[PDB]
Amino acid sequence: MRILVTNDDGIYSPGLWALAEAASQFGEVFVAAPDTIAHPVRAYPHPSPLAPHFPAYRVRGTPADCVALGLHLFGPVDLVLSGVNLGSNLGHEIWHSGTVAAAKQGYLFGLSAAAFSVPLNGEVPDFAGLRPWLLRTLETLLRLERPFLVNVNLPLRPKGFLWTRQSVRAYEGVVIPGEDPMGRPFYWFAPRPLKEAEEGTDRWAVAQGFVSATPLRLDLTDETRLQ
Amino acid sequence: MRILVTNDDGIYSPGLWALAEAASQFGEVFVAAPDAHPVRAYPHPSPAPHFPAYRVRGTPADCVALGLHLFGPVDLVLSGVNLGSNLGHEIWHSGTVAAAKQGYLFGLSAAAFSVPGEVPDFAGLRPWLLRTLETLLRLERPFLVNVNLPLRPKGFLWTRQSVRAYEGVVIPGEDPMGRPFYWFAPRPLKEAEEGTDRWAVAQGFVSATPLRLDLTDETRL
Amino acid sequence: MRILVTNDDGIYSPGLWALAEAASQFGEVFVAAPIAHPVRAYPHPSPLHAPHFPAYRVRGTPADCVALGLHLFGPVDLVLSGVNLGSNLGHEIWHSGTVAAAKQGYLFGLSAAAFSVPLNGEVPDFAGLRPWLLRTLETLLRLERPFLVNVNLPLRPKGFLWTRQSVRAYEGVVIPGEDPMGRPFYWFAPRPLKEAEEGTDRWAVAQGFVSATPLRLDLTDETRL
Amino acid sequence: MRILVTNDDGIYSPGLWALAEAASQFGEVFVAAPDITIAHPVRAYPHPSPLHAPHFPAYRVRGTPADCVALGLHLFGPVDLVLSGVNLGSNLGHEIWHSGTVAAAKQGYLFGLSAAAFSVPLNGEVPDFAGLRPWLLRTLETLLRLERPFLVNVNLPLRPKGFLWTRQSVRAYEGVVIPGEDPMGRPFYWFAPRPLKEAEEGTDRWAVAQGFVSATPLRLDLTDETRL
Amino acid sequence: MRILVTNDDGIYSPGLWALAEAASQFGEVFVAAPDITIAHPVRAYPHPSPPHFPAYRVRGTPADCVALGLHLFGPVDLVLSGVNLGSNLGHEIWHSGTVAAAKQGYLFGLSAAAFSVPLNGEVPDFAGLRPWLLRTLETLLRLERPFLVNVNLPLRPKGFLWTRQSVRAYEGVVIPGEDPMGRPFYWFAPRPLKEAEEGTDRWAVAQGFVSATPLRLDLTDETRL
Repeated sequence: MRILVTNDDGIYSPGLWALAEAASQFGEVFVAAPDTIAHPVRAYPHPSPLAPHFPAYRVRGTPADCVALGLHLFGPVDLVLSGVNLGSNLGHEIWHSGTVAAAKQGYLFGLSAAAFSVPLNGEVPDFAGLRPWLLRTLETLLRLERPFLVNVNLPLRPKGFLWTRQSVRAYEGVVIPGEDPMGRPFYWFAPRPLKEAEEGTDRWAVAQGFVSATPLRLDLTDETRLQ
Repeated sequence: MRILVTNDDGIYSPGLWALAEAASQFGEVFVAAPDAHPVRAYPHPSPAPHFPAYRVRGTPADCVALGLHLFGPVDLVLSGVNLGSNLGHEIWHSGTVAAAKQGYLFGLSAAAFSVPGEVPDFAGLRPWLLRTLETLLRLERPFLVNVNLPLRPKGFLWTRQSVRAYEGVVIPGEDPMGRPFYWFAPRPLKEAEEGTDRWAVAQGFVSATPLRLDLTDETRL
Repeated sequence: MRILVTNDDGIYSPGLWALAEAASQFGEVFVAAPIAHPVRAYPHPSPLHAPHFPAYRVRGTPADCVALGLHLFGPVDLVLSGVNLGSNLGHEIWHSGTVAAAKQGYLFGLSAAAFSVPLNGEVPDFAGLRPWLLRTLETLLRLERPFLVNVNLPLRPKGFLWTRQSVRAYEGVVIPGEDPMGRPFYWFAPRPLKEAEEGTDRWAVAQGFVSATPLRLDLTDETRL
Repeated sequence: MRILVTNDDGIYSPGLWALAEAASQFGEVFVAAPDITIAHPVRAYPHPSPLHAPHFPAYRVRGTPADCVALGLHLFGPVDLVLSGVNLGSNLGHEIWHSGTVAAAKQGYLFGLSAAAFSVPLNGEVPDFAGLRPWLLRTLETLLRLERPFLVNVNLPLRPKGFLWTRQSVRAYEGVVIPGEDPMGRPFYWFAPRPLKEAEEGTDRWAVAQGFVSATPLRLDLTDETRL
Repeated sequence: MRILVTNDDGIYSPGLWALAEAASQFGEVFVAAPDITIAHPVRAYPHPSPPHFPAYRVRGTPADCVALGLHLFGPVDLVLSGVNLGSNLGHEIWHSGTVAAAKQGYLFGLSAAAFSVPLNGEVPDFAGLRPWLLRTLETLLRLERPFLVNVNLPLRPKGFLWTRQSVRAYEGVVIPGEDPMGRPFYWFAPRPLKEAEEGTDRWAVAQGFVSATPLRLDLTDETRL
């Protein structure tokens, strides 16, 4: 089977290649990652970091551009994998995720797709320590009925795996007045959730040390307040 | 990360504390060494930096199981350094190797360390241990690697297992007393080929052989 | 056709003599049962119930039995080991003594097979095992040579399957507990993640089929070398 | 009378069933043979006694000979006598100490039952039990007259021609260490300890040498009352 | 005088050197430690002792070490075995490898003493037990030779005592049970009918007294002949 790997952090992200090396254990892997209506898109052959040799291309465009391009240069493709994003994509975050966007693009092109993200801010992810779980997760995903569109989040040091629904919460827009060192005032916008994530939600699962996989939908329509 | 160290020579083998100390330069170390079954274990004081230790009245596999329960999560299982080789055909019956295989069977990276008349000078081997650990720690995980360090290494080398055919030499003999017997002195048909673990250690090179778990010969299935 | 029958359960296991008799149906059977070391061996009487077999009880390892065995009854063209009183499936092969003997034979240039059966519970009826035991040797004997196969016969075979070795991952299950005298201990009882995939020795014998797995000698993982 | 029979060679050993059939002449027999102080698990599965003599209850046991004595007394309790053997190999003089056969009997004695260990010198030619049976019966008859409880070690030559009570042979030794080398040059020492005199009359070793069955009453206490 | 020192734990046991070191305080010490009567091959290997008493690691049993010990070092005036990590009291004396080595010494014509300290919990403080090892050794070295004594040192010794082996009746406690995997088995837990008695090594060690018991070689019960 043939797999297209991309992300939105760029071609030097180690999360990209971790995902590539892990995906290669299941098929021929091809890379198309962003560099840094109709429209021209430049792309250049890129040498894969030193490990198996992955045919790669750095694309002077968006991740969605990379999937498109990738499907043309490496067509045919059976699966589009986006990530591993350096940073989580959970709950309300899924909506505007670039990592997720790329995968959603492959899905719209008729392929099966998945986004992978790990929580950041603070300690760096150990992609060496995550491989076993990327594998287990990829293996699990490949048994699903095609096509599928799944959002995956992995904890820094995972202990299991769970299918999850997206965490959905209400927030209080806490705005706290403040004075900077010079003396200029500003507002500290710091939204806090009105409640802990529920069991069964992606957010809940990563907090518990579980890998999280949420099957996504493409329709944002609220069918109940429609008819 | 978190490293569990064990062996099969026991809690007082300087080879265990030489692997443990070497492993402490890469992560936090915990030790569990031998003296659906029941097992007993007792806290034990380490010789040298302080390592949480435990002596397990059981098999080496047991130490690995019991260590993951007591110190888990663990990322790497290191077994050795064994006093005595563990090359070629010998791997099969290796206790040192069987401990690491246990860590592997549990989803963890694992490595076995051994050294072959005279005794090893660990202070002098240390450099090769560190050097060897860093190398191993750069392999995709999980992994299972068999390592043999000669007394005084002069290099490193990723090797394969030496698999030689033998001739069963049996020669009638008799003890000084008078009781007769049979000498079973098997002998390899050829010499260890280049690039195999045994040949490698013979050259004075540290040997590391990734090991598989499937004993199936698919080429005939 | 000459055959050396050995084992690791020792000279009195009914499983050993059960293998010899099934083996004799295909050639002359000989017996030997338990660095350069000295090894003692003595003549041993075969159970007069079956057509006399020259046998020796060896005071050493099963590997010794095969060595001394090819010396005393040489030439031998097939070394059979078992039938072991206990299975030898999946990860168990690695350490099996029955398998080791067959292995030794192979290292010597000969073809070889190890045979095991499930114990701990009830006892194997070798009379009601003779059909499939005989059939298994017919098959084994059709293989290109030399061969090296691990065989496992369910308590009551109803079929036969060439199989792959079962390779499973485990969860290190360690349950605390205390005995009657009050003292504490730990129960180590590892349980595998997934079930035994079909086509594996463990799946075969669980379905009710004799299992036969060709074995290799190279423990190396070339895909990582 | 009830009799528990075991050994340390295994449940398939004919030395085991010979002692069982023999004991079955004096009472009901129950067998428990192989397949640490702290409490330990021990599995035991029913075993079919060979259909060549009057079938007796039996149990294969995944433990030690002593484990056997204990499970037997439990699955067959109550028992009057614990017989262990017939061990394929001798258990004379210095050898009595680390004997698995004697050990099982000692275990029975420590539970307050009379016990005896039976052995037959091996190495070379294996025993003939049809011909030992009379000697097993004769010995057993002799033992059952003893004031109970008793603890006796019995050794029978292959072709006995008499019976004799004996004391343990106690000889001095010399550690013979002669150098040698395998057929590869490699150096090694040949070590064979050997007694410095012939065994004395009245010792177990002398008896069997002469062709007499030997029987020795045993003590539990290893304390040398002399130096104390 | 000259002394041969061994044990059954191996050449790396702290107990062994804690003994060799205390032994050197009375004569030339030589250490031979571990890795049937018919002639068997034995290999020893020069081993660096950590004072400095010549040493060997012997690919053999403890007995082998006494035999080899004398042939490569001997003649010798005394054999010491230990200190064994773990006690060797009462019924235990029967199958102690520590005692068996001193025994192999006596049977060779030399005086011998086996030393032991309880474990199953905390490790011993050898450098903190030296007081009584030297004392225990002085008392013995003055004993009329040849002698054969079994010494048991409690962890925190407050004295000494010549003893008699504690010999006791037992109850074959057998309680069924089942492992976590639901399988049945029997707990066998023997327990003595009563507590040790004054004058026995088992009672003496429980009162914190170093215990020594002279041992006989003949298991014969004369009051039955």
